[PDB]
Amino acid sequence: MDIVDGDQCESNPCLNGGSCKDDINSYECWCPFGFEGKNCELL
Ligand SMILES: *[C@@H]1O[C@H](CO)[C@@H](O)[C@H](O[C@H]2OC[C@@H](O)[C@H](O[C@H]3OC[C@@H](O)[C@H](O)[C@H]3O)[C@H]2O)[C@H]1O
Ligand SMILES: [Ca+2]
Ligand SMILES: [Ca+2]
Repeated sequence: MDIVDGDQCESNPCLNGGSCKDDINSYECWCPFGFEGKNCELL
């Protein structure tokens, strides 16, 4: 039996060609050129 934090990136929360890196109980988005915001939502 194990405890797993889970992959919070499996829902693809990073938008607009952004890249998702899983973290602990969270994720970070690496945004492409021309996009910003926590989910790369902002032009
Ligand atoms: C999968 O996709 C949905 C929308 O399509 C996201 O909202 C889900 O992320 C949510 O659920 C898991 C939480 O870990 C996540 O919030 C944490 O990670 C991002 C940080 O910006 C935030 O401060 C932190 O609480 C939440 O956004 C995603 O799993
Ligand atoms: Ca995780
Ligand atoms: Ca889009």
